[PDB]
Amino acid sequence: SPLAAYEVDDSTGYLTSDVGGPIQDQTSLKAGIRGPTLLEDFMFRQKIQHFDHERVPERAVHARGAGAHGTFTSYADWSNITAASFLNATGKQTPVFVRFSTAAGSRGSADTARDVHGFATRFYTDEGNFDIVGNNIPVFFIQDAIQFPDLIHSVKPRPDNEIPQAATAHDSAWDFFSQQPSTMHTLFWAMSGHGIPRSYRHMDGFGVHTFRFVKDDGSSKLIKWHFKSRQGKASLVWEEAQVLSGKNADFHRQDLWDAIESGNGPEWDVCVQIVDESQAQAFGFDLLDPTKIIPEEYAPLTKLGLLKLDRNPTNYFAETEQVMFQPGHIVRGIDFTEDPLLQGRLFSYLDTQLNRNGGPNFEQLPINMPRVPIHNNNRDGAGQMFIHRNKYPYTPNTLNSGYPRQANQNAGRGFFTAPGRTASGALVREVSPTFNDHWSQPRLFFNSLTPVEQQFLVNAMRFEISLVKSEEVKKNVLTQLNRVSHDVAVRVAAAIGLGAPDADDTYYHNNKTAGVSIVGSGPLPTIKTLRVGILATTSESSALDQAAQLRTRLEKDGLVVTVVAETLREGVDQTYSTADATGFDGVVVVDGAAALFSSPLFPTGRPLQIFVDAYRWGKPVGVCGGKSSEVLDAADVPEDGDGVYSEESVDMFVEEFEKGLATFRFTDRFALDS
Amino acid sequence: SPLAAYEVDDSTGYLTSDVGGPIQDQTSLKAGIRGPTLLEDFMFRQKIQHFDHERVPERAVHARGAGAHGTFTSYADWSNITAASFLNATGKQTPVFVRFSTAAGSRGSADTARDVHGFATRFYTDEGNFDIVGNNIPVFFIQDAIQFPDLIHSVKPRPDNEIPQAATAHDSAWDFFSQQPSTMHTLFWAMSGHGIPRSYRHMDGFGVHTFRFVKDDGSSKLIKWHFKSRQGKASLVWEEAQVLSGKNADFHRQDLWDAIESGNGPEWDVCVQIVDESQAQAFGFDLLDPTKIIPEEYAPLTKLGLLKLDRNPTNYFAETEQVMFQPGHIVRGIDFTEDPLLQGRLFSYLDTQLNRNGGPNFEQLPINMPRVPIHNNNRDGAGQMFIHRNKYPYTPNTLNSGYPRQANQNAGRGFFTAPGRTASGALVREVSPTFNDHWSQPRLFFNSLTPVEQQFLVNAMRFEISLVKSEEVKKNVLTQLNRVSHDVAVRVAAAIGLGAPDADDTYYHNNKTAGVSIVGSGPLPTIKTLRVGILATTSESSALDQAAQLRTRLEKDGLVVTVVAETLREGVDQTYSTADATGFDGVVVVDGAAALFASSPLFPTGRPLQIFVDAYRWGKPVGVCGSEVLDAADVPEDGDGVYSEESVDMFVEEFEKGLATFRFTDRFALDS
Amino acid sequence: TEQVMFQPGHIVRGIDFTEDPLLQGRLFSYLDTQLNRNGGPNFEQLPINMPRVPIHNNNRDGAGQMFIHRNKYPYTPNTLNSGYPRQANQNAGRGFFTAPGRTASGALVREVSPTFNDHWSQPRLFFNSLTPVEQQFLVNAMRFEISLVKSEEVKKNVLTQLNRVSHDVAVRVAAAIGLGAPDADDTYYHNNKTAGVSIVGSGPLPTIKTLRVGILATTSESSALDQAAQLRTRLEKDGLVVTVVAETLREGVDQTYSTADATGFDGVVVVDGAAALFASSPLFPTGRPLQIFVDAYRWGKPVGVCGSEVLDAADVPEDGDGVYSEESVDMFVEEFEKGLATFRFTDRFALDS
Ligand code: HDD
Ligand code: HDD
Ligand SMILES: [Ca+2]
Ligand SMILES: [Ca+2]
Repeated sequence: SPLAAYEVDDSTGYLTSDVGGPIQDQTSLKAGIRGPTLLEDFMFRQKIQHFDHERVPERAVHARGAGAHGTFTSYADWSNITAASFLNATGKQTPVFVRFSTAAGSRGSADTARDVHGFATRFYTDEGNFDIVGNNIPVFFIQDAIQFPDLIHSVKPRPDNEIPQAATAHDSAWDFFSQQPSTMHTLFWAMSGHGIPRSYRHMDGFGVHTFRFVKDDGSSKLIKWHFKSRQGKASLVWEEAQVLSGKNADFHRQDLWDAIESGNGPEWDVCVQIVDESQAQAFGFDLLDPTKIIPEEYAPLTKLGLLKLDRNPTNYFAETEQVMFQPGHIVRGIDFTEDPLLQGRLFSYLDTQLNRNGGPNFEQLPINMPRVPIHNNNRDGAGQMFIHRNKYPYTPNTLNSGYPRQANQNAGRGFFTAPGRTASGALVREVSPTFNDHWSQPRLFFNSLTPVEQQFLVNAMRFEISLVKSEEVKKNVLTQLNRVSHDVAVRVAAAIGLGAPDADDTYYHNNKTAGVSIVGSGPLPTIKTLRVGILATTSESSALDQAAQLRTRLEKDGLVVTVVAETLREGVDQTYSTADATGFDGVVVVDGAAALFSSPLFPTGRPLQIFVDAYRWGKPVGVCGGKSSEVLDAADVPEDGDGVYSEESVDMFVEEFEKGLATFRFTDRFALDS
Repeated sequence: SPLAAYEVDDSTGYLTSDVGGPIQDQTSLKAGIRGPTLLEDFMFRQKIQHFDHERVPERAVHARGAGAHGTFTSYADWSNITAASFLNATGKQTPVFVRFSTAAGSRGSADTARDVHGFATRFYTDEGNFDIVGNNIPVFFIQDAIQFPDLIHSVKPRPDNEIPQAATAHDSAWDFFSQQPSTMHTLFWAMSGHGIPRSYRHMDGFGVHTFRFVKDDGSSKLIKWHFKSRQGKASLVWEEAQVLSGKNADFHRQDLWDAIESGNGPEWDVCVQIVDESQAQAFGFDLLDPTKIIPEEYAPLTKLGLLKLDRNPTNYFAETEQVMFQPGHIVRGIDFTEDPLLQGRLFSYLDTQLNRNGGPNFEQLPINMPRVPIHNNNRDGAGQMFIHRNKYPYTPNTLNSGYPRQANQNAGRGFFTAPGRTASGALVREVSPTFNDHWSQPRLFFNSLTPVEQQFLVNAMRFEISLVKSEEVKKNVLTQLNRVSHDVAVRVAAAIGLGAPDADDTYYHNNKTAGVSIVGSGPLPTIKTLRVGILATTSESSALDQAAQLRTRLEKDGLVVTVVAETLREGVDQTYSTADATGFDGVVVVDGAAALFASSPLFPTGRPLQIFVDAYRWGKPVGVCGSEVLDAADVPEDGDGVYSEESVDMFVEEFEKGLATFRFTDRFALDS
Repeated sequence: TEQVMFQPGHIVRGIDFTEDPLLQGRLFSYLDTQLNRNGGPNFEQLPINMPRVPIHNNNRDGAGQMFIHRNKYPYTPNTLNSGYPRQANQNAGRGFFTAPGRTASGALVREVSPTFNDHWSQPRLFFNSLTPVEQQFLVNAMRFEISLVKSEEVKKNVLTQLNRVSHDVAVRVAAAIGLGAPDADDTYYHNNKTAGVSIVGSGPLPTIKTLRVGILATTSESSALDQAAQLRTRLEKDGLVVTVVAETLREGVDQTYSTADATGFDGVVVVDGAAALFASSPLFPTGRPLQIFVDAYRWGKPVGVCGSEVLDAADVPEDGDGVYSEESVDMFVEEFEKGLATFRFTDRFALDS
């Protein structure tokens, strides 16, 4: 355990104050048995003061989130492309901590809000902490860090009433999007299934920005980070995400926790696209522009190593809440580029920790500490935990023999700015005209989605735009969408009873790019951890027998089985009253239970509703035992439908059903615009 | 008042720094058009620093909530029972600010979580700010403030993984409840419809503690505060609340904002039960015990005045997020009691504002300022907004001519402790044996609910307890429930696959008390603000006509009407895609839309029918204006709260009565 | 040093508070004020504030949380962590307990006990217990401070109070500020004394180790530096801190006249080979060597010459108590060391009539 040294055990012993005096904490000291409480009660005041000051400010963005520890392992010695120590040998291992998050919502908002998602990774390297502060979407809304508060104010709740929570579905957000067309690319990503991932484990991570890899000889190359999930890509459908938000606000954090606890820690290949400095404007856009991806067709991925998360935190506040990432945590071998979005982030993440931590010594929190010695002349500040021996903390000095020594390209493995970097020209507050095409790449993205995937996106837009009250804003939205795709503008316009403006083909094209579609990404490469709900009954001892046999067979392949019945007993995990289709990736009814499909024990129609919801949301569904038509007919589920199963044999049922879990969603169950 | 002076108007003008220098804020200053950002870009740094520091710590409890401004009006000169100046004349008006809230969830959690709810009121009186920091439930979980962090740690999410959000449905909470039986009374309230109110306007407010009214002659009486809703009592059903938590986390704050904007600001009668000091132990329990109510049968309510909320905040953060209530905000004519829960609160609320505000001058925030001058020798501290002219801020002084003067019972209308209060005995960390009955009052409360209401409470317990992993915790919970009621313990245990322990009759009894039932409180006294969803279609011009006709008729009665159809157009407010039954108090299908109730790319499969079916299942009044539909929905034509007409005027008379009835509880199954 | 955060609330079993209303309120203040200094609630985790025994409690979170707590059920009463941490009290776990004999009774009052009302008799007790020159120093401190008070009204109010302690004090202080003392008011006068409160009457110092001796010398005489060095050897062996002062630094010289002052020494010795300096240089301000000797004398310190027209130049009587003049190194050291123990020669200070 990485932070063992800082752990506090309270599995034995007597209660003490923070200064080690044994005390009690259950009754206040009073003047008489029915008397007033005394000011001299220090036991009361120390305990309540602590409680009164437990909270710290939530993160200004990405407030809602969850973390875990793991390991990164290098696949090679990468000295040919970078000086980075953590990448300098085959099999070299570095501890990591990753936090995943939504972006807009406060603490306590729902995991399954439609949003961009954070994917922030710390590498505790032998040459310092290196953070990659990424998202699950490869492009960002805006092209200059200075616009960040405008973006965030617009998508956060309206500031008179603080409504709506964790949602872009309101006037101000769509007003900003329509007035600031740079937003289109990330908007199209967020309106796709990427806005509602099935789990943190089923999404990728992106650094977003172009960075540099820098070799010990000072030469550099431009890179993009892509963490490719070994679990596959998967999304919720919108209606499902909505119900989930209410039934289980903690869905993603629970999923991550459970996967780690079961020995199924999630994995990513940590990859880069690498290109030459000379290619900054070779691909049809500017590599300094964070609203653009490099299509995989122009630059393939190099797999650098393996990321695995395999240990849950011990105390969430101490580790997950207090972790303070910074793109300023950089190491020798890596450098920045002149992406004006990146440039401004460097400032913000150092400054914002003062707010969260309330003092300048936030790097001393166990979770933020490096795993190597610290030698500098930083001193004092509130919460100072070190006792510095060096009483001459200035450079240059002779009284401490010139120590600490300066580190740079030539001595002490110092960080150094890529020495080939230059600047030229007037000092300006001007936008590069190379940043000006806001629409071709959103269109490239939309073109790369399958037909049913494009429908889902259009439906997300119809959902949100329909909730915009201002007809002017709605009209301005259609103006921007129409620049990406006339068809999209027409189909969205239809839901809101406006007309799309006439086609404007300046940025239309039919090009496609690999690796961005969820629905087209193939069956999941593993079904371990997926959830199967077996709907059963206590009326029939045969229903519970089938359920037990099924459980045994599914659990063997690492599926997480929940048997549902009217009441709990041995072998039944959940009651119908607490069960919901959003709790499962697949739903099986045992034919012993056919009769269920009114009780004081659950709402009217609940068992059927679970099956029907599962079907409507595209999940694999079936009946096990041999008698199926009663259940399937009651549900209106066709017996020959794709992803609908019926077998007497447990072994045979499970083999078919398991293919359906891998396929994950049966998209033919969703209507398309004609 | 101190608020208008601090309002900032940005509807015209050029962008400036915080020091008034005109600037831009859209592009960073760079060394060349594709170059690095410059450190000398002060426009960038001031803007991003402000953004970086926007957040403040959320409240330690009641982090999720919403506020409004209003007025309190006194009904009489109450000098006969209290010296309090805000109650000293018929018609005397005092501005107020109220914040409502849940209790356990963090600031972005759903309004409709099952919880105790806060109801905190500030009266900006002419003798200082007076706060009554209350809840929608009259009793609290614990009997000593020192246990507050134990309660809160147990109910809040498990601290290794921070799961679950805004919910008592987990092991630790039920472990605490079953180990600390004082919790039983508040537990039964929170497991009732009181844990899931229909709105902030449809719940009452309670001070919880016994306080004193003190007269200018020094005599005192014991009081309980009860804010009685003029809107009536109403709850959601649990399944509804769960769906609402996902479809509209902002449901209660939205409901409050909308009511105020439409000129339907909610009202309460501010009442007290008043009893003599001699009655502290006269009613069969201790009035110092915050887990106990005084039954209305023993002490009727006196109406003191009218509380109305009628103006929304201008900036949520500055007013609602920053309001810092304290029970230590007391005025002459009120005093504390030796309730060990109240006692410790007085410490906590002063201290915790240091955490939220980051400095000691939090009473200077406009929302926290009083409406009368301030004279004291408090000085300096971070964020000091005053420039004090008195250069001799110590007492006693001659250099400032002995000012400010000390105020007390005799001089300057000072606050004074009720002079009859005494203390006697050993200095002890002991619980009074008078506090020891943890079970009789929860039973009193349970007995006072209707059968269906009792069933909802059993079902809420079945739901939560079935989620507790630990078999030993579940057994311990049954032990405690059994001491309140054997029948509750039997019926709860049936769902969780355990046997209830044998009846222990020590605290059983069959007494009832008035005014605690929601289902029993009769029809709503008003239907203004209630929501009607009219389900229509763009496919038939008739359907849209019917909807428009119903709309004009319902709207005249102060009902909020939403016409729902496949796509938006003139006449249509919402699409089926965004519509849910949780958005309505009543649902009407116009028969021209019959066809929708048997696929489209414009909405999920079965959505129109599901809205009607959910609405019915949740006990709402439902109707068809103009057989196909009710049959599709499995809704019996003869059922109460089911309306079938052709005549719009008649439909309206009948449906409006159903909205007052509010819920049709006969649609919910009972235990055998 | 800067971060240590003391509290009278840091108490242990076997000690308890009393109902002293000054102590009572301090208990509140020291806990609260650490929030201001530390900027967060985890100030007891600063290394200087940490205890030297394990900590077991349910305090959690807060800005600057440096622990990682393993108990995931931090509430009492619990079964999920087996009831740990356990309550400590008089009969379990060596808990702190309030003295069980303590009681309270009566009205809840904002009243001062009448037993507190005598504000003047103990001030008089203290004053009575000081030696005559000690009483003079105190009168002179008050003369100094009160003479700086602008308000005539405050000065008169001050004399009123001083007079309730001692009419003589009020008379002598009044003399310096040009007002008349009010008439004697003997309510609280008495002649009683108490042991252990006087500094001057507390006897010679029990040790002279650490005390500072300034040896004023010259670079112009090799004899002067020789004498200095010889004294140094002797004095240093007795634990005294010796500083040889001359016009410029060099081997054996610690401090120039320019940076030297009498406040830097408990005793001052002139090596007679340096008599010339005591009679202008760009190396120190005019008359510096003499001024040091003169200040040391006027402030009551043991002063000496080792090798006596210096004493004339300094107007110091050869026969005065705590004035030394010997050519014998050993004899001088011996006598001068007795002077350092005596510490101050109080006969050098003028007294009121
Ligand atoms: C100049 C302001 C600014 C800009 C332009 C961005 N961010 Fe940021 N980000 C912040 C300012 C910020 C912040 C206010 O500084 C936060 C809040 C808490 C923190 O540590 O930094 C933050 C938090 C934060 C987190 C949560 C980290 C955690 O889990 O603790 C993630 C994943 C990101 N951001 C990712 C991004 C990505 C992928 C961006 C576009 C490429 C981006 N941010 C642009
Ligand atoms: C000793 C600790 C303690 C105890 C025993 C209680 N509370 Fe409390 N309460 C707090 C400590 C606290 C607090 C930590 O001090 C809060 C958090 C933010 C604040 O201003 O005070 C608070 C917040 C708070 C709020 C939110 C006020 C707002 O909207 O800003 C309400 C309505 C209540 N409480 C009501 C109660 C009631 C009805 C209680 C039982 C009779 C109660 N509290 C017991
Ligand atoms: Ca808005
Ligand atoms: Ca738990």
